[PDB]
Amino acid sequence: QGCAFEGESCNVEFYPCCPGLGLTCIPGNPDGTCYYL
Repeated sequence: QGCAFEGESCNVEFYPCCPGLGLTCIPGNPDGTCYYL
């Protein structure tokens, strides 16, 4: 649990972006968009 794709809205409190790939939720608080680093 806690895997979001690019362009999707993820929360940095329980359901963050997808790890291992390199995504980042912007702003993320409470939730942001998962962008590739």
